[PDB]
Parts: sequence; structure tokens; C-alpha cells
Amino acid sequence: YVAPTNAVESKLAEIWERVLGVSGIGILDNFFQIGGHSLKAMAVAAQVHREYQVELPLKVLFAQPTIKALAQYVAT
Repeated sequence: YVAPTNAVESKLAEIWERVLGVSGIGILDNFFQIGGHSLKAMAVAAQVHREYQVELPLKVLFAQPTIKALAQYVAT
């Protein structure tokens, strides 16, 4: 992961490492690649709700639980 593909993933990238407690993370990763519970990725979806007023529910975080799929759920 030397860079995201859109600032949408740029934000979900920061949130991802913060709420998930990681440092870097890739793009189409998997919120359950090495964490615990789902309250974390959800926190990320909340990062999408504050950063944007986009509808990103938990079921959407489950249908597309990653940075590219999330930033894409928002970014597009």
C-alpha cells in the first residue's frame, strides 16, 4: 500500500488505521484482516457519515467491508 486511488479511500484509509488501530492498511483490505469485533469497521462507516452525509449502514460495511469498496460506496 504505497498510496490510495482516491481521496475517498484517503480518508477511509486514515480512519481505517485509527479506528482499527493499524498503520498503513491497503485498499480492498478486509475490516476483519486482523482486528476484533465489528464495532471498529462500523466506527469507520461512522467516519463516512461525519466526513459525508452518505448512507453507509453496517450491512453495507458487510457487503463491502474494505477501503476501496467503502470509499467507492461514498465516492460513488
